[PDB]
Formats: sequence, C-alpha cells, structure tokens
Amino acid sequence: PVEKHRLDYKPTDFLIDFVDLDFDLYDDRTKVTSTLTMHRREQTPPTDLVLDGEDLELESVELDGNALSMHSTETQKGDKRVYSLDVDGRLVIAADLLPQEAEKKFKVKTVVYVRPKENLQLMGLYKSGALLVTQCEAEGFRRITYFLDRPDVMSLFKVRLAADEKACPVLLSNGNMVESGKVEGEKGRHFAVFEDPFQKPCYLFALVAGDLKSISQSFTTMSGRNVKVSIFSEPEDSSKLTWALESVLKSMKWDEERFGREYDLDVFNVVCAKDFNMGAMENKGLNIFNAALLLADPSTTTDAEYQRILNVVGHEYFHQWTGNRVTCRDWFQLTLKEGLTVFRDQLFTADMCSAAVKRIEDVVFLRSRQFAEDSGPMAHPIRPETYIAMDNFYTATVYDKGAEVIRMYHTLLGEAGFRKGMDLYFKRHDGKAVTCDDFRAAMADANGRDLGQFERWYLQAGTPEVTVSEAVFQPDRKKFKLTLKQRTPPTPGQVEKHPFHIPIKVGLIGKTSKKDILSPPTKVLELTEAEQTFELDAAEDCVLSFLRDFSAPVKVKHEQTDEDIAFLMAHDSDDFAKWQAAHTLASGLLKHRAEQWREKQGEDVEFARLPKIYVEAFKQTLLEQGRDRSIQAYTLRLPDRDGVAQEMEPIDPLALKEATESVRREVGQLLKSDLLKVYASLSAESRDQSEVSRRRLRNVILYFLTGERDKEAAALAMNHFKSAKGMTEKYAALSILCDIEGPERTAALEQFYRDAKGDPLVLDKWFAVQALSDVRQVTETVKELQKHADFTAKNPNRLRALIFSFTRNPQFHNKDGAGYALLADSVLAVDRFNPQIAARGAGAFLQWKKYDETRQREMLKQLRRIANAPGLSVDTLEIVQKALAGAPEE
Ligand SMILES: [Zn+2]
Ligand SMILES: [Zn+2]
Repeated sequence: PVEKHRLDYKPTDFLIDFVDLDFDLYDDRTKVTSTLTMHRREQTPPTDLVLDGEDLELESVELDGNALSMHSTETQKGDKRVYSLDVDGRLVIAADLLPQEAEKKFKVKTVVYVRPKENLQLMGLYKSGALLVTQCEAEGFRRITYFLDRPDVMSLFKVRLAADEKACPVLLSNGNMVESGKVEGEKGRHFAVFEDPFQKPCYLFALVAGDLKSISQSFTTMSGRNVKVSIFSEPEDSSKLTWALESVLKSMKWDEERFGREYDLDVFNVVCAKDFNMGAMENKGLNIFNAALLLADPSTTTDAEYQRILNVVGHEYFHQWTGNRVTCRDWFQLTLKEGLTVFRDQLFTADMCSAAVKRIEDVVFLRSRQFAEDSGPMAHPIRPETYIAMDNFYTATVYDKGAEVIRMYHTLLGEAGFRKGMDLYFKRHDGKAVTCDDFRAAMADANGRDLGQFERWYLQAGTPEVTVSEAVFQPDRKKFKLTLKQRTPPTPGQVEKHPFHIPIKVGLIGKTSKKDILSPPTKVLELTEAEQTFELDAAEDCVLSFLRDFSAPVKVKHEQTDEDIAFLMAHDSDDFAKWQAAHTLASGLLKHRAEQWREKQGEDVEFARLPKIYVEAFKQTLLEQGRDRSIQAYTLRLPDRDGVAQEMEPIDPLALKEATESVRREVGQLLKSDLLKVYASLSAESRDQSEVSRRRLRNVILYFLTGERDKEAAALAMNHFKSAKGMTEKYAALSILCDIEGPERTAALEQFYRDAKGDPLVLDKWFAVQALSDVRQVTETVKELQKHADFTAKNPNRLRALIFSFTRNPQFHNKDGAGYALLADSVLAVDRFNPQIAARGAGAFLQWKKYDETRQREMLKQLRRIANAPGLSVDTLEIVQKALAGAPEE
C-alpha cells in the first residue's frame, strides 16, 4: 500500500447498521456467513461500495437476496448483476446496483472460508493450543469477513458460533448469549448466539471456542448492578487464575473511586491464550490475554511478573472507558486511548503497590526503550503524521511517552482539574469515535486553560533537552535565580522543533535546614520559551532539586559537584529526585569508565578508585533501617545499561558491560562485610509488598556479592538457587550463575529445565536466561538452541524468549557480525508467516548510525539483506526502509 496521511481523513461513504455473523467452526476450514445491513451517508451522491477483505476464500455474494456473479470478460457480454474484486481483494459493488436514495438500507450477504490452523499471522481467526481465538486490532477483522475495517465505523453485532461439542464445549463472543442448543442436522455439534446491545467498532470483536475452565466472582457496581467477572483458561492452567481475578476486582473498584467510571455490562470475561502477539487485548466484554500476563503461581511466577499481571489486567479494564465507550476516530489517534490508559494503569499500580517504585520503573523504561526510538530513524510523535503499516506504531512512544504527556496534563492542571477534564471528556464523547484534539479541548475547556502550545507534544517527535544554564543563590535579595534553555534535535521529516510547553517541578534544599525551603516544597515551573529565567524565594543558601517526579519526558543538562549530589542523595524530599541524584552519580561513573574502555578497546584500561562520595552513600543506603527496601534495592542497583548507552556516542555495549562489571566488583570488595551482614538479615511465599521488597533487596545484594564470578561466587549463587522457595529468588540466582562458566551453571540450567515439567512459561525463562548469558560462544549457544525440540518460531513468546532476549545481550553487537546475521536470518524466516513479530525483531537494527564504523557496515549489510528479500512483508519493509532512509543508496 501507499503511505497514509493524518490530514487526509474523511468520513466513510457508507454506514453499517447491523452485522449478522454465522460461524461454522473447524480447525482446517471455517465457514463465515455474514450479512451487512448498510446505507449511504446523507447528502452524498451514489458511489461504489468498497469493503475491506484479506485472504478470504469467497464462495457467494448476495445483494438484497439476489445473487451476484464474479465480474469477468464473459460477464461483460450483458450481465450487470456482477460484483468485482480490486487488486487488493476488496469487495466492490457498482453504484448502479445500490439504492439511489442515501437513507435506503441494503443487505450484502457473503459466504467465505478461512483457515485458522494455517493462520500463523495470529490476526483474525486462528488456533492457539486447544482454542480457537481471534485478534482484530488494528485491521485484522478484514481477515475474517468483509467489513469497513476502520474504528470510526460502529454497529450492532449478532454472532452465531457452531463447533464440535467435544472439542469446543465453551463458546464465547461479545455481548450476552441469547440462545444455545444442538445443531439440527449435524449430530455432535452445538451452537451459541451472542448479541451485543451496544455498537462497537470491528477491532473490538472477539470469539473464543475450545475446552475452557473458569473461576468467577460477582462485583457490585456503585449503581447496584451485579457483574459476573470470569477468568477462562485451558483445564491444565485453571488453578492459576486467582491473582488475575482479584486484579479485575481491584481495577473495577479503583476506576469507580478515582475516576467515577462504572462498568455497563452484565458480564466481564477474560480468556487466556497461549499464542498471542500482544500482551492482552481489550475486546468488549471478552478480553483475551497472553498467558504470560495472566497465569500466576508462586513456583513459576516472579514478583515482577506478579505486578505486571496486576498492571496489565487493570490496563485492559481501563480500556472499557478510555478506548471502548470512547474510541478512536482513526488509527492516527491511537495514543488517545493508549497513552491515556497507560497513565491510568500507572496511577493504579502506584496505588496498589508503591508509587515511587513504579515511577522509577516507568522512567527507567522510558529513558532506555523510548528514548532510543525517539532518537532513531523510526522517531515519530505520539500522534503520527504518516504510516504504512499501522501495526508498526504500537510503540513505546505512543504508549509510554503518550502516558507521560497525559501526566503533564495532570501536572499543569492538578488532580481536581484533571478530574474535571476527564468528566467532561467522558460526558461529551461517550459512544463516539473522537481524536486527540477532543481530549485536549476537554482539558482546556473544563479548566479555562489555554493548551494551544501543548499540542506540540502531539506534533513534534524527539526528546527535548533542558539545560540548567544558571542556578545561583542571591543572598542580598533572598532569591534563587534559575535560567533554563530547551532544544530538540531534528527527527525524520521534521528538522525545526518549536519550543514545547514543559512543566518542570523544582525544589530547594537549604544548606543549613537540610530540608525543603519552598512553600509548597515543590513548585511547577512552566518552561514555554527557548530560554527562560525564573526567580524562586530562598531564605537561605540552597541546592537545586531539578525535575522532581520526572515531570517532563526530557533530557537534563545540569552541572553539579559531587558534594551537591551527595547533599541531595541524603536530604532531598522527592523520591524520584533522591533516586535520580544517586542514579546521576552512578551513571557518570559508568559512562566515564566505558569511555576509557572504549578509547583503548580494553587494551590496558586502568580505572580510578571509586570516589568516597559514591561508596559512602552506597554504604549508608545499604545499612539503612526503616526505609522502603524496594527503594533501597533500586538505589543500590547499577544504572540500566540501555539507559547509559543512550547518553553515549558512539554506543559501545562491550565497553559499557566491562564498566558495569568493574563497578560491581569494586563495591563488592569495599563493602563485602556489610553486604554479607544485610544479606543474612533478609532470609526467610507471601504476596505482601513487605516480602516483595525484602526479596528484591536480597537479590540485588547477591549481585554485588558475586561479582568476582569465581568458585566462591558460584557456590553462593548455587545455594541461593537451591534454597529458593519461589521463582523470584530462583531465577535471580540462575541469572547470576549463567554468567559464571562452570559446573554450577550447567547443573542449575539442567535442573531448571526438569523443574519446569513442560511449563511453556518456565521454558521461556530457560531459553531467555541462556540468550542473555555473558559467556563465551553465547552466540553459538543461541544458534544451536534454535534446533532445540522445545523451540518453535510459530509461538511469539518462545521466539521472543530466545531471539529477542539475545538482541539485548551485549555480545549481540560482536564486531564479527555473527550476532547481526543470526537476527537477520531469524527475521527473514519469521516474516514469511508472522510479519508483526519480524518487524519488531528488525527494529534492533534501527540505531545503526550510533555505533562504530565496523558495526555500522555489518548492520547496514543485514538491513539491506532484509530489505532486498523477495516477498518481504509490508510491516518489516517499513521498519528497515525507515532505518535505511539516512543510509547510503544501493
Ligand atoms: Zn492494549
Ligand atoms: Zn492498551
């Protein structure tokens, strides 16, 4: 297809009033009988009807009960009762056959066949284990039957499903079940009819058929309505659903208290799917989850995966209002529901777990994955202007930066002002398909606030850079002068970047008071120009606390002495800025040691001793009593390597890895006695946040106690591995052991495989922990694991567990190019059956320009090999075309 543009939107020529679907479900060939009740838009001349349709085996076309034949050269001579198929497979009916009056309704009935077992794209109807499941977002419903496959077309649905009674005892679709019984002529088959009373776009359609067990629990809304919440899964996993069920109940209660949102259906169903591209999908009343985001068990699920399940479960329920009842006018507005819903699950996770812990996790993920995207060839604003394949723009920018943009609304307007904007947003657009500007206008109108410049967050890509050009205390005036500058580098298709509306939370820590001296302690500064000076009231000499709570998704250039950083590490009040001060000091040490290693390529690299400021602060955090142990663990943990690499030019993952290990080993020697004392204090599975924090700090201290990677380190990690009562401490010890070549690593990996007992999720970790190992010939191990009996590229979770994890290994960038070729060979094979996963796999080649010339030539070679592959998908073609946009021709 050709490139699509945001400003080319136009309402549809025709409307869809009713959808009558009949499914004759078989694993090899499913018949889909569909009747669409349509009419032309008012005040519009007659025009041809064009319906989306992809990979359908068409049997018959019927217009108002009259059969139409396939247009051919023989039908041209005389037959006018014909239909046509365009070059893309869309169903075309000439305007002469349709009613002349616009309001006159007509019926288009089609019989098509699809092949679920051959549907390896996992879009539309396909087989997943013992289940027949669906996935339609964004444009997958056209792979089931003909439709106007766009989110601004809504209609009422009536769905009938017929299937084998033994293989598919449970049949599910959107809405309420109105009929169930046996198939009349065919013995052994049964059916069910589902009617959705509320109109919905086609991407929210879903159907499930297979052998399912369920747990359930009632929920009473604030109006008194009772909603039956049920979690479905295959029989073998039906005892691992309580954590997901309890998460739905918390999400429904939280949305009522925090935003006044009330569920409107009698049933809320969640079905687990073992073969799923996304993490979960918000199909109206019939959510479908990836198994890794639903199933939970103490012996298989880590604390982080437990929290991720709670977060995604809430995310999918929050889509019922921000996504389903108020939906998108077009796919350029994807961040209207994704950015707003991610922000909603971030507030939810913060209230359910720890606010500071969640904020630190979100910022670290943003400044690694999203910052790389925003500085690369695929950089796009949260509301893109153009796209080729819409599946390529379900990105960290649209999701996670979009949430940071929503959070900036909350910062500028306050909680009560943000709530008033939400109420007006839901009141105006309930049951409609709207845009980003509608949400921004709701926030503006409800608060009397001008948000015209704020739209630049939606229009301009790239990470803004905020420089602290001057920050000096003025004792004569009792003022603190703060001068700030902002600039944003060019991104593909947009060189000039106009100033953003940047809210910057600041604070001052008095040098005498050792606490906040501002009242209120945090002040929201509105940086709206390219350069601006602010004057804060400071009674005494102070130290600046800049960008508290990460109030804007920007880079910060702020020169601080190690003494002022140590002052903030000990006396700052903002939880993020307190951690940011420690993260800033450790990042600079990591970055400098990596540049020394990068200068000599590891040939005689001598590191200066770690400064006492860093070690004493590390020791104080380690020995501290009474504080939150999760904040303790995240402060002591070394900075994420992908985050530090985004500040380097060029990026050298091997130099950054050696820099990380050298710091890990030096602090392990300097504070070995204190580390061993705290480690023994954290011994002796509960889901309580107190026990999660204890295990989190215990695993971090083990990392600092095993840096030498000698026989003593392997023995300590092996005991941690064997004595673990859950997956959290077991997987952490295994991950540490896999960097230590020896018998302890092989024994742990062999035992880990057998202890899985065929569990696909535990086997994913077994593949991933090997792909991320810092061992020699880790590439050859990954290449060999592709032949393993339990490896199949057709399952996205298993493919990502091995291949995607390997792309995050620093040895993936080995200068011999063996790692790049491995990914390219994988992307080529996967693209022939699952374009979505292959396009995301090829994304690891996007930042080729940021690496050294040797790695540039190797990555450019694989990028061109993929781009020149015959039959390459539209999805993967767009990704590598963008990557090669700034590359030499030929
Ligand atoms: Zn989603
Ligand atoms: Zn979402």
